[PDB]
Amino acid sequence: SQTYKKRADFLSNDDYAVYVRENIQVGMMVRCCRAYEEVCEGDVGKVIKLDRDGLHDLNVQCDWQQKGGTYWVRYIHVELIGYPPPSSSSHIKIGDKVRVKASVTTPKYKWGSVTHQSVGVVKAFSANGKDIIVDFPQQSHWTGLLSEMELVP
Repeated sequence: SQTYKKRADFLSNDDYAVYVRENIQVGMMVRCCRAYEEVCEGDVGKVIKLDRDGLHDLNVQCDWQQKGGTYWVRYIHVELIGYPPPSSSSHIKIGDKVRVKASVTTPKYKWGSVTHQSVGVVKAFSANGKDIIVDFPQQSHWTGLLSEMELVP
């Protein structure tokens, strides 16, 4: 997994912004490292558009998982995650319909009343980012390991 530097690896926002600019690509996962307007720190976003304006302009449009929608940020607002490897985590947003992957025989936090046929709406991410809380028709407030969860087609 190609690891990227964070703001703490540079002397100045300008430095770090240049690094992000040099490395960020549409499709990349990024983490918000400096809260900005609708994007809280720690929100994770898929870059959906890059504008190439001034170094500190609102050049990074992501689809933010916790915000649940798109928001433009500056380079210094994000730290690059990159292209997570196959399935290791998917781009799932609050508000998305998810289901337990068929590849999961038993979810980390048990099935409860959820089946593979259950379709739930993501309502929150755990503080560690590894878990989502999902409201299924059969069971609200169901916690799943995000890695065992997938968007419903």
